[PDB]
Amino acid sequence: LGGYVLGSAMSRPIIHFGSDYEDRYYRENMHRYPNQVYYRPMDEYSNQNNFVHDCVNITIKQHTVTTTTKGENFTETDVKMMERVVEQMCITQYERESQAY
Amino acid sequence: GGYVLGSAMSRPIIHFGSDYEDRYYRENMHRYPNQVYYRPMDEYSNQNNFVHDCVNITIKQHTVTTTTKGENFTETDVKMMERVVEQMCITQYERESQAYYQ
Repeated sequence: LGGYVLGSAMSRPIIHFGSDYEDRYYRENMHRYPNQVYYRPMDEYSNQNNFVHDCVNITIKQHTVTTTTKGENFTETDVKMMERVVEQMCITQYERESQAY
Repeated sequence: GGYVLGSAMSRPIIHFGSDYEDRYYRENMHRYPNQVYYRPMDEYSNQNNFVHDCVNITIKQHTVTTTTKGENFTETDVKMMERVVEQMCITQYERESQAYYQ
């Protein structure tokens, strides 16, 4: 890791993405993204730009490697889709499991 | 728990009604299971008793599987959260430097 401290938990950004997909995808999924950041404490060579380039790439990478059950990453809109899919599969398993017998 | 996992089905092309759901599914569909756990027919199971049970577990068995965050994110989250985190880091620079010059 190194000299990078973890920024204290902050308010999540309001973003106006181009499309309705993103705007809504992001509405449903922001709880999945990091609420706080990993940055390098200020000194004399700290240009906003170097500071953010780092922070963005550490924060993300560290978020990437965190472990979690597949479920805590599931929205309502996922459950609707999953149980649609997994239904019609059992359905296939069914006729099959009785086609014989 | 007595059930047995069958073999891998084809994940289907499902046209939901809306644009958001169709676009979503196309990108996320590889995230939901492709083979199912079921209680093989001794006798007593009618469709419902079966499919609703088969569904019941498969998901509750999926849910609890441990993965990683990065492993779950699609092309979109990747590109979407970098944009999220850029803003959040900009706010940290202004918090950070603000105090740095007192």
